[PDB]
This record gives sequence, C-alpha cells and structure tokens, in this order.
Amino acid sequence: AQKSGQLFSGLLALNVVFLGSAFISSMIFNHVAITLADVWILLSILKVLCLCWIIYYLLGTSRQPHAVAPVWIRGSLLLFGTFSILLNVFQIGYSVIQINCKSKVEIVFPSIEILFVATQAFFLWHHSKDCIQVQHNLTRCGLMLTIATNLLLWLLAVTNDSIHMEIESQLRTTTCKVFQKGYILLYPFNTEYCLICCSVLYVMWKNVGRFGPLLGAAAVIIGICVFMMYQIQATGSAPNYQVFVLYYSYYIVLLPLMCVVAIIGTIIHTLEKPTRSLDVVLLMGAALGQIAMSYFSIVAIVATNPRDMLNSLILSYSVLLIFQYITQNIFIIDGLQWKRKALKEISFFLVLCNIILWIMPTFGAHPVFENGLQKSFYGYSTWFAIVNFGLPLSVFYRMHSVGGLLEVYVS
Amino acid sequence: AQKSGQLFSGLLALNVVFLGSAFISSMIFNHVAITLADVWILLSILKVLCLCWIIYYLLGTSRQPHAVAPVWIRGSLLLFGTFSILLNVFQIGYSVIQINCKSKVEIVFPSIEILFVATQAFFLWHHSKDCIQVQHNLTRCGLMLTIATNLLLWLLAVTNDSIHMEIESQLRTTTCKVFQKGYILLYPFNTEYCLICCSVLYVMWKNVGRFGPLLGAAAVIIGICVFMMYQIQATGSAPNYQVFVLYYSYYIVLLPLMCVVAIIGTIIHTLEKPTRSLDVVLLMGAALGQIAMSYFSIVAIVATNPRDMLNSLILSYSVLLIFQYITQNIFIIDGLQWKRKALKEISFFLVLCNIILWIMPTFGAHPVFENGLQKSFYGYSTWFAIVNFGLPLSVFYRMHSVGGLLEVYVS
Ligand SMILES: CC(C)CCC[C@@H](C)[C@H]1CC[C@H]2[C@@H]3CC=C4C[C@@H](OC(=O)CCC(=O)O)CC[C@]4(C)[C@H]3CC[C@]12C
Ligand SMILES: CC(C)CCC[C@@H](C)[C@H]1CC[C@H]2[C@@H]3CC=C4C[C@@H](OC(=O)CCC(=O)O)CC[C@]4(C)[C@H]3CC[C@]12C
Repeated sequence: AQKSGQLFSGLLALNVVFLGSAFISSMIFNHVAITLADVWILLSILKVLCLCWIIYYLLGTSRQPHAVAPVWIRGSLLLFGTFSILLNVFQIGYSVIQINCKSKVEIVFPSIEILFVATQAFFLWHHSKDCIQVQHNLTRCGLMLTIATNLLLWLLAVTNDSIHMEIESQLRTTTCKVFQKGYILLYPFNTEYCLICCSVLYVMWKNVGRFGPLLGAAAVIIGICVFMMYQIQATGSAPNYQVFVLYYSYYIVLLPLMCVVAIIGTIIHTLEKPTRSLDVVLLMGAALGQIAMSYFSIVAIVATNPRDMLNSLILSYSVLLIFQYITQNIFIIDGLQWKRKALKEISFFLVLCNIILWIMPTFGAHPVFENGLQKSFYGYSTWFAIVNFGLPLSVFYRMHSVGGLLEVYVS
Repeated sequence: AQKSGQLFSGLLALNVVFLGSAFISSMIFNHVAITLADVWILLSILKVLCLCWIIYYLLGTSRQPHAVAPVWIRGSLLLFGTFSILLNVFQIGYSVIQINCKSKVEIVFPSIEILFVATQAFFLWHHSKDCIQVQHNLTRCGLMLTIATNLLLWLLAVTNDSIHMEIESQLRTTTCKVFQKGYILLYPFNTEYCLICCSVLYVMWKNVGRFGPLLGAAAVIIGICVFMMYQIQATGSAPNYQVFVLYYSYYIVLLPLMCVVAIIGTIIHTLEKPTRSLDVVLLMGAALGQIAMSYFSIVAIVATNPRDMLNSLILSYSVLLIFQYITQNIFIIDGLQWKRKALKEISFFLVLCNIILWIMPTFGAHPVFENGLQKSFYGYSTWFAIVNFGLPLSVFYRMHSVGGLLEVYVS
C-alpha cells in the first residue's frame, strides 16, 4: 500500500532525473544545440514547482494532525545554506557590475536560486523528523521532485566548468576581483549543500513519510595555521611552490598517525568481546569519491615521472589517504557494535582530526586542483568533474564520520 | 563474523575495480600515456589470477565436504559464452590474416580471453548453487577478484571504441570482410556475457558463499521476419532507408499493444484482492539503461528538427519504450505478490513478446546506433558508450522479465 506509491513517486523522480540529466549531458556534449540558459529555464521551472509545493506544505499541510544526528546535520545545513546564499549573491554581483553589457537573463535565475536555498533551509530546519500522515502521495511526489531538483543542481554544479574557465581567461579590479575570489572560494559550499539536502530529504521520505584531546587540539591548531597560510597565499595570487609542500607534509604527518591509531583501535576491538545500514552505506558511498579521485591521482603520477619533491608527496598522500579511509572505515564499522579510556582517547583524537579535516577540503582553490599534474593529464573539464564529484563527498564523509566517532566516544 | 570478511573481500574488490577503472579512464582521457596494451597486460594478469583461483577451486576446493532461475540463466550463459569464444576467434583471425605486419602481442591477450571465457563458463555451469564451507575467506577474495575482472572487462567493452572506429576507417576482401562482419555482429555477446557472469558470481558470493499464445507466436514470427530482413540488409552493405522504417514501425505496432496489455493486467490486479528484493532491484537497474538511452534519444530529436518520416518514429518509439518499460515493471512488481485465464493469456503473450524482444537488440549494427541522428549529436565515442551501456542492460532486462513473467504465468 505504502511501497506502491513509494514506487510511483520513484518513477516520477527517475523520469525527472533522467530528463534533466539528458539536458545537462547534452549541454556537455552537444554544446551548440542545448544552451545553459535552457538548463536554467528547466531548473527554474522545477525550482518554482518545488517552491509552490513546500509553500503549500508550510501553509496548509503542516496544520492538520500529523504523527507525533539532530545537532550537526542541521548546523551544517544552515552553514552551507548561508554560504550558498552568499555564493549566489557573489554570482549576482559578478553578473551586474563588471559585465554590464548584458540583458536581464542572468539575474533572475540566481534570484530563484537564492529563494530556493532560503526556504528549503527553513523548511528542512523544522520539518525533518515528522512523519507526514494527511497527504501521503502528494508529499512523496513533492519530496521526490525536490530530490530530483537537488540532484540536477548537484550534477550541474559538478559538470559546470563555464564560469570557472571564464574567470581564468581574464587571469591570463576594485570589486570584481573580490567577487571572483569569493565565487571560487565558495563554490564547493553549494555543491555540498545539495548533498546535505539530498540526504535529509531522502530520510524524510524514506523512514519518515509513511591526553588524547591535547594532541588532537594541537592537530586542529596546526591544521588551522597551515590552512590559513595556504588560503592567504592562495587568494592573493597564484600562491607559491612551498605552500603546497607545507600542506601536503602536514597531510603526511597527520594521516599516518590516523592510520596507526585506527589500526590500534581495531586491534583493541579484537581484544574485547535500518539506521546502522544507512550509516554503513553512507560511509562507504562517501568514501568512494575520495578513493576514486586519489586512484586517478596515483595513476596520473606513476604514468608520468615520480620522484620530484612534492610529486612524491602527492603520491604518498594519496596512498595514505586510501589507507586512512580504509582503516578508519574498518574502525567505525567495528565500533558500531585501561581499554575503555584508551579507546576514548582514540575516538576523541580522531574526532578532532576529522573536524580539522572537514573544514579544510571545502574552500575552492584546493591543491588537488591547483597542480599542473592531474590537470594536463586528464584535462581541465574532466578533472574539474572528478574534483567536484569527490571533494564534497569527502566533506560529507568527514561530517558523517564525526557523527559516527562521536557515537563511538560515548559508547 | 561472516560480514566482516565479506567487507574485506569487498575492499579488495573495490580497490581492484577503482585501480583498473583509473587505468581504463586514463586510456580514454590521456591516450598518449596509457596504451591499450597496458590495459591488456593488467587484465591479463588479473585474468590469470582468476584462472589459478578457479582451477585451484575445481581441483582442490570442490572435493572436501561443502554444504548440501536454473534453466535460462545457465542456457544464456552457455549461449553468450559460446558466442564470445567465437567473437574472440573472429578477433584473432582479424588480427593474423589481414594485418600481417604485426608482432606477437595481439594474439596472446585474446587467447587468455578465450581460456577465461571457457573455464569460467564451465565453472559457473556446475558450481552455482553450492554454499562453500571449507575455505570461506579465500573463496570470497577469489569471487570478488573475478567480479572485479568481469566489471573491468565490461567497462573496457563499453568504452572500447578502438576497433569499431578502425573497421569503419577502411569502409570509407575474401575473408577479412567475413571477420569484420562477424566481429561487429557478435560484439554485444561478450558485453552481455560479462553482465551474466557478474550476476551469477554475485549470487554465489552473496547468498551462497556463507488465443493469447496465438497472437504471441504471430508477434514472434513477424519479429523474426523483420529481424532477418534487417540483418540480411545490414551485413550486406550500409543497409537502406526503408528497413529502418520497417523495424521501427514493427516496434510502434508491438509496443503500444504491450503497454495496453500491461495496463489492463494492472487493472485486473487491482480488481482482485531477499529473492524478491534482488528481483526488484535487477528489474529497475536493468531498466535504467534503456530508459536513459531513450531519454538521450528524445532530447536529441527534439533539440534538432522532428517531423521527418522515421525521425518521428524514433521519437514515438522511445516514448513508447519508456512507457512500456514502466507499465511492464508495474505489472511484474504487482504480479509477484474469467480473471485467471485472462491474466494467463496476458502473461504468456508478454513472455513471447519479451523473447522476440530479447533476441533482437543483441546483434551489433542496431538502428539506434546506425542513424546519423544521435551520432553527430553526442558523437561516436559518447554514443558508443551510451549504446553499449544500455543495450546489454536491455537484453538483461528482457531475460530477467522473461523469468519473472514465467513465474507470473504459473501463479
Ligand atoms: C546521480 C543521478 C545522475 C542518477 C541517480 C538516479 C536516481 C536519482 C533515480 C534513478 C532510479 C530511481 C529509483 C528507481 C526505483 C525505485 C525503487 C522504489 O522502491 C520500490 O520499488 C518499492 C516497491 C516495492 O518494494 O515493491 C523506490 C524509488 C526508487 C529507489 C527510485 C528512486 C530514485 C532513483 C534511484
Ligand atoms: C562499475 C564500476 C566502474 C564501479 C563499481 C564499484 C563496485 C565494484 C565496488 C565499489 C564499492 C564496493 C562495495 C563497498 C562496500 C561494500 C559493503 C560490504 O558489505 C558490508 O559492509 C557487510 C558488513 C556489514 O554489513 O556490517 C560488501 C562489499 C561492498 C558491497 C563492496 C563491493 C564492491 C563495490 C560495490
């Protein structure tokens, strides 16, 4: 009874997803026929339909009798929502001030985007864990339309190389440099906001809808120092050669300690004798993006010449990142089902390390993008698609693993 | 206890899959660095490792005490195995006879391919439903290595445009034309053999490892006539203009009858009051390839000019194919949980229609490939990847739906 309408809402969602994916892919492949303005028209129609549905929800569905995690997904949702609203404000200011020889087309589509980020954030803040009871089949089609729009927006954010190559054409002055800097710096925030919204809307139509801290704090402070140094050097010019080595050597100092600590915690777990499935599949599927991008990096270094200074640091960094993802995944999946104090230090050290490793890969001009090594191997558009597919998924993995390791810490 | 080693075998499989996918994708993108011979070396090492494991299985694992669907997967497995052995024989004869100015490199890699298709078919014929009990963790790593090799072989078969554009370069004489004709005609057989093997190896490490017929026969005979007419015209020259219209008009006659019959069967189902989950996800995931390819076709026609003779037949054919997939899926998913005789006629008519619609899209020069409409819209390599991703999945859907509708027929 429920699963049948669930299937029908899924058919609506898959038809909208595959139609929009055909439009976006025709924008990638056959660029002369399908224009980005047509994709914006389709996504604007779809966004306005989601606006009418969530407005009808907030005004006339949430008032009849319905049925009678919660701290970090909501906070990251408001954070990434605020920064994506700011990103679209930066895009509007980039549209209106420098290039004044335009029509009124490229201002309306980010304005509906601003409105859509705003009221979806307000709607997902309050109405997340509330099992809808009055209008089942309308709510499932509405939520699946919203998920389809978020997936099409994420796909456009992944494969949209248009402004990112347009900005770097002029780079080959008073406020337009501020606007370009802010747009490039804030571009992963919308791409990860789409994934956060997809996760919480999926939850609310699937289930809903029927000593150690001292070293950890030292790691967080040194990570903040190298991150602010790389970001100050990065948004001032084409940054440097040595700051790459500094960032990657911070990675090669931190990540083997996390591998060794995760392996030790796994041995301690061997020395002692629905929600869990969604947590497992979220951890694995979020790990796959960074594992895939780093395997592309491994092949891209060993096919070219290794044994340069930082070029050996990217290789070792990628291999240690794979190994850290794997051992940390084994540690978390084993952890969800003199010893206890040691394991508490392990878990809180990994929590603080995951927080500083969460804040770092979401700020635009990342050093896995800003080398001429994977670029001019796969190419700009291909490596842009790989990086924007992988790095928001690594941010999602860091968030979800912060939650899992905080559950381990109070276990 | 079991799920942990299951996870570890999955880590081995995902590492091999992502490493080989990085090699194949570097062959697509950075063609100057990674050569197809290196992909053949990697797949040959991987194939030989699977050969040693399955030979050790057949000779020294299947003899200790183990634990104490079956008619069409096995038959299609032997059929596609025989035709892929024949395809690799055709590839060897294409390698050795026409282009004699070669080294001994391109003969060994199809020879290990022939041996690998042969003994995997022999191994999957007898040892499919036998729960292995003696060497658990070795068998899981072996089966996951074999699944990783089959997925990498399927990915190379999907994205391997190399010979298919090489053959059509000379087309711009005694036996090399026979060899090229047979290779192009038999190329989907290996690509669908890989998916059949992936499905049965996935089963044997997942669960194992711990009146109406008269019109249906008329449809089958007329489908055989239009298929043999298109194949005789197709492998004689660049075929015709009118045979496309004949094939697509057979589709536009047959598929609305299947939509109407599936909708009627759904209404009759509304008028009466593990394995199932794998069947559902196999039906949906096999449907997604044809639904995606036809949505690409819909966008490719409506972005260019419709309202030509057969160009309106491809559009209506694609929309009716989407609608037939959707209504037949609704019919099968409802069917798995004066009236009974009518529903029996519905099910057997759809069985015979699915058999003739199973034999048709697996024979090479397909009319969804052989128009200059989606080609020169997406391009040869892109549309080749789309067609070889979609059409073996449609063959898999037709097979799996023949099995499901035969279960419905005796229900
Ligand atoms: C990343 C983008 C570019 C592609 C992702 C596509 C998905 C967004 C679509 C395509 C297939 C769709 C699924 C197709 C089938 C179903 C099964 C359906 O489940 C049932 O069949 C319940 C009925 C029953 O169990 O009998 C639930 C919706 C769902 C997952 C759909 C949800 C949305 C999916 C995953
Ligand atoms: C088509 C190609 C290019 C990409 C396909 C990638 C897959 C071949 C890989 C990537 C993710 C891998 C999966 C990652 C995680 C797991 C979960 C694991 O299941 C468990 O976690 C059991 C333990 C538990 O339940 O607690 C089983 C292996 C599996 C499916 C792996 C099997 C192989 C997968 C699907």
